[PDB]
Amino acid sequence: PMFEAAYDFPGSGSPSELPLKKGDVIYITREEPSGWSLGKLLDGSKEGWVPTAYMKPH
Repeated sequence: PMFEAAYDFPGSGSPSELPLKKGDVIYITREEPSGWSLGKLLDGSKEGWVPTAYMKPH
């Protein structure tokens, strides 16, 4: 399903993370027991880890 970022997430921890601005709608495919979710931009141009807690239903 699709989810929208509720908070900015610069994603500076690693290159495997997906930077988001508040307002960005993305696909989420998996939510992990680490507290991280795997997201993908709607145009398929990038994917990466985002904090599950930042993402609200869209």
